[PDB]
Amino acid sequence: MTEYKLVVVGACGVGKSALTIQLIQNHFVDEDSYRKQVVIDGETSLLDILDTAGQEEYSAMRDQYMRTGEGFLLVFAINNTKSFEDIHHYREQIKRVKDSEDVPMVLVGNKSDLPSRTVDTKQAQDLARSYGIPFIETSAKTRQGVDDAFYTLVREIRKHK
Ligand SMILES: Nc1nc2c(ncn2[C@@H]2O[C@H](COP(=O)(O)OP(=O)(O)O)[C@@H](O)[C@H]2O)c(=O)[nH]1
Repeated sequence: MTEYKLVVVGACGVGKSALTIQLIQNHFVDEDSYRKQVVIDGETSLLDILDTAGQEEYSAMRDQYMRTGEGFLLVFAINNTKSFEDIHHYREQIKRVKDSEDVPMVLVGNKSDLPSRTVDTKQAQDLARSYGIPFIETSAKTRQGVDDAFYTLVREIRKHK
């Protein structure tokens, strides 16, 4: 059976855990590791997912997951300008550890249900275009875009392989 090791990166509080919980456990209420078998485009695969902001106690496990991670969600929140500004740092860190320029990634703008917005959709679209990766707007609360974000990433991993 095909396994995909996924890593969800981004600033603290952007909703990495919430997105992963919604995907895996199908709920939201207002664990950093998750493991579930799903079916994506008719292919069964086990998703092994780590949520990380880079500042956790288990750095050794982080570096491992970064090296073995096959695909990365780069998550910011639409109401957190700093988290959007942090994205370039995260992508640069991934490129460094993978020692590669072609790493599957998706840019995720979370908390799309909230009326406070400080990051324009255009800004995020423009950034994703520059990186050559998809941008997906999500809400862990409403489930908007959640499957699409993770499944698009899995599709990016297949394209890479
Ligand atoms: N309204 C709303 N709140 C969210 C969303 N995603 C996460 N949250 C809330 O944002 C806070 C931080 O989420 P969390 O998953 O712990 O962020 P993490 O540090 O990136 O893992 C929590 O209070 C969540 O309930 C979302 O899409 N919409």
